[PDB]
Amino acid sequence: SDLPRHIAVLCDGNRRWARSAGYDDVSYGYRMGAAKIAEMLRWCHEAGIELATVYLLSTENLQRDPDELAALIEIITDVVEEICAPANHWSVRTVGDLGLIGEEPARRLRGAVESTPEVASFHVNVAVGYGGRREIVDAVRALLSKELANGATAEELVDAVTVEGISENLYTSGQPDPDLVIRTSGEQRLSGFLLWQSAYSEMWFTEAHWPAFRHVDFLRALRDYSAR
Amino acid sequence: SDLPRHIAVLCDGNRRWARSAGYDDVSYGYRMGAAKIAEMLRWCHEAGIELATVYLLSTENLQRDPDELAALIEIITDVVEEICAPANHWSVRTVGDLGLIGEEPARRLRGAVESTPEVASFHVNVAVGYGGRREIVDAVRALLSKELANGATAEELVDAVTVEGISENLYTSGQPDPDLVIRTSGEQRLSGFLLWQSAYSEMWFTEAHWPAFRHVDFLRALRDYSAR
Ligand SMILES: CC(C)=CCC/C(C)=C/CC/C(C)=C/COP(=O)(O)OP(=O)(O)O
Repeated sequence: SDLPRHIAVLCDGNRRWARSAGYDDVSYGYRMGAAKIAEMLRWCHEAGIELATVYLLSTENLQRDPDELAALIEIITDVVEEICAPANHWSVRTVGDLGLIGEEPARRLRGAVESTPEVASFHVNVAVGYGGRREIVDAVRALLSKELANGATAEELVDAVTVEGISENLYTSGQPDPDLVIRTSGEQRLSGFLLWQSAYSEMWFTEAHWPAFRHVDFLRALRDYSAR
Repeated sequence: SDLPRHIAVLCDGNRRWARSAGYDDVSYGYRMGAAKIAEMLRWCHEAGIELATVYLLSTENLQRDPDELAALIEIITDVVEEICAPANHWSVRTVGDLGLIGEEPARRLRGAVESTPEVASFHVNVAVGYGGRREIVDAVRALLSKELANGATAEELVDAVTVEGISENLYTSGQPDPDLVIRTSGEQRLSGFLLWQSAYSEMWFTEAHWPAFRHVDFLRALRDYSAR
């Protein structure tokens, strides 16, 4: 009630944090961000949040220097393997397109996520190779494919698309929409993250870069959410 | 001046403003809010903003009391008739479904908007009977119907949908996406307003209720945007 069912987190500021700290290698920032993802998910679970979505890799991110992108993707893969650790008993789902990150990372991520239970008290979505407008397009495509496979005419395809039909074909099919979306780094935008799903979400902003995010920042987010 | 090309405004807090100011009849908030809409649009025009979208009526707002809704719809009709006054020489477009507001108001709104020039220095979108997810669905339907008209087979329709195709079939077809979205009354959500189009918009919030929104606040918004 006063607590979000589903919290979504956009983890901005990793490179800026590394520069501010005087590191020449921005992977120091991503590594600390990775540590904070692990912490944040523990906080959500213990607070009684049912589902958390973390934005690990956007389609924008994939346009980066090959070598920096490679190291980032390795960090992300370690993050997901950590999220999927058996002792957590968290149910994990990928949100996005693993066809974009390389086959070795994709195999590692898929394997980790597939090892987690379907039914659990806490669920984690890891958004990797994700874009919100793209997700909608792919939802519509999936919807139309199913209708065609079940014998729809071209004319019937034209009318088959509905709000509920799109919702049911997103990556987040069958999950509650995010109640609270957290963005860091003073960035006051959505950047298409869970675009369809977050239409009615509460937004909460901090100036802190993601690697600098603290448990008390999480407490403030929940406090503010409850107050609203 | 780094001005937004397109500013979108969610005019929240009208009834809360009225109650706080000791008005027993909260419809009065809508009348003060209507006066402020005209003034905001003047400020936008004078500042050199090319396009402004104002949120006048959501599909959800139609769930209100008949007396309150009746007043609100008449007030909205007045607002639009003012926006469309020939002395303004503003180009106006309806964003939403006028079939949701009743035949007689719909007739008046359409007449007013149709009377405005296609070409002008300042453009205003009036969002009436609008929902963001519905807009996307209707854009996809429009897109598919056009492909079918051009002779596409059902097999071909399944893969006809693209990001660009959806954008070109929204109410805002041919317009730039919003650069800045303003919401009042301390409300930190988008409520599906220009859902697709505002994926990458800057969000700006004030605690001021809409009827209390002043030019100094507008300048703050532009200052904060320029500083993003
Ligand atoms: C003349 C004048 C001042 C007209 C404006 C009056 C009016 C109805 C403003 C509402 C704008 C708005 C923020 C809608 C979104 O609320 P929502 O109910 O659709 O969604 P929500 O529940 O998340 O807020």
